[PDB]
Amino acid sequence: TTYKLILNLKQAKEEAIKELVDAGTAEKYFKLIANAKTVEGVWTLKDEIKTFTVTE
Repeated sequence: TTYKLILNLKQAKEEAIKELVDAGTAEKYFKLIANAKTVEGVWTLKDEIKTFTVTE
């Protein structure tokens, strides 16, 4: 996006936020991932939000 290419964890912070809002989750996740310095930590944690192992 934009002229230059921006790099930031934010992209991942939204990744979880989007998945979290779409399904019953725990805000603590988007806050935990957004705190991660590496995106791989946010995109992975967010993946857990999409599966959540079991449903309730």
